[PDB]
Amino acid sequence: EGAFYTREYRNLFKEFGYSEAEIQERVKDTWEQLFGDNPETKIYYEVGDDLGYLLDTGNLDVRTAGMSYGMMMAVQMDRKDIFDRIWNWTMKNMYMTEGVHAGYFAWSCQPDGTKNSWGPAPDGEEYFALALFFASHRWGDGDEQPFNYSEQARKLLHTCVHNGEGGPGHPMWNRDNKLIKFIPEVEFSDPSYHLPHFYELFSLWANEEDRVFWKEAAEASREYLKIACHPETGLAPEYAYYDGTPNDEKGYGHFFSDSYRVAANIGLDAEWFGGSEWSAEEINKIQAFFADKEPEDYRRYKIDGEPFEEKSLHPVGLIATNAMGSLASVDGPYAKANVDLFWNTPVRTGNRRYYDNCLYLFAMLALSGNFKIWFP
Ligand SMILES: O[C@@H]1[C@@H](O)[C@H](O[C@@H]2CO[C@@H](O)[C@H](O)[C@H]2O)OC[C@H]1O
Ligand code: NI
Repeated sequence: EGAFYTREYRNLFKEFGYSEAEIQERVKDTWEQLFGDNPETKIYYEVGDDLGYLLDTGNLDVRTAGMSYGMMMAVQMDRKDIFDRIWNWTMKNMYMTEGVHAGYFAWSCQPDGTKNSWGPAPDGEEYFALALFFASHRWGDGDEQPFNYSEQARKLLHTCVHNGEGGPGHPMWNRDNKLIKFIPEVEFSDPSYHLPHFYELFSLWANEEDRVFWKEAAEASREYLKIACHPETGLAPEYAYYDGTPNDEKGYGHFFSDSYRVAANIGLDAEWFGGSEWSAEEINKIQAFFADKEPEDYRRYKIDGEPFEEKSLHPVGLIATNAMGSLASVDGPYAKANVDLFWNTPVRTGNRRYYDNCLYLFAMLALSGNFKIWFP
């Protein structure tokens, strides 16, 4: 049974032989390298006394996926000061009140707050919502907007499900198949965006009128991942049609950056809501695929395993996600090896560090039993 039921989180690092003291130190150090004043590794920057943001170092912009990740990291680390700085920046510069996507958050902004687009990114919205629910549960709702956390979360999820009903807007989930979309105006998805474990919680905390829907979305996403992951390699494409096959119209039909999160998501869902034969086998497939491959040689791969000459742009992130996936197959043949590889991998430096480091901290929290569900 998952932690949702037992309220006990597996410390896989400890189960694999690492000492409690060294694990505590490593988690704290990872956080400090990302959120502290460590120039070469940091991804979080503070502005004034009430603002802050996470910088996509590779694209030199601020993204909702990153900001929502930051809020989730902050609430897991019990750092309301950082959570509020990020959420404040998000509401001030990213929330849209005009255009067809009013009610959603502009997905990319410049560091000064200027919006680079008026289009949103569903994976950002879903993380904002759960992070907000967790904030409400750990610290209680604030007296002034936008710090009335739980209300903000329910409001956002209302839009995600009902936008378009009486307006030109579009929902972020297809109402018929209950699957999250890549973006509001298209009819295809992105495997890495599927968070059934998040939807399970939304079915308990979202507006009551949508709780049944969220339970159905959780089930739909679990079934979707089964048809999206290659049967032999376990690799999932970045973008995929609702039928599960890759959408490579613009080059996103292979195993690359977005895809890495699938293994991590499967690992967290297993830890929170229980393991499954499919999940264990899926993680075993992915880890088996990388068992004989060196990180320095990781490439972009077709989901069937065929390698491209192009190297992985975020190999550290790949390592982190594969290790986090071990939570779904603790007795897997490569589970220990993956966790050890991750432990032996330093936080990334350089201009492409942002994505790797976000995945790195999530894996550090999950593998140490610190990526928890915060109940009311
Ligand atoms: O085309 C845009 C997408 O690229 C964008 O998706 C983001 C890309 O970076 C990923 O790391 C994020 O997870 C994802 O949100 O969404 C908006 C869309 O217009
Ligand atoms: Ni030490």
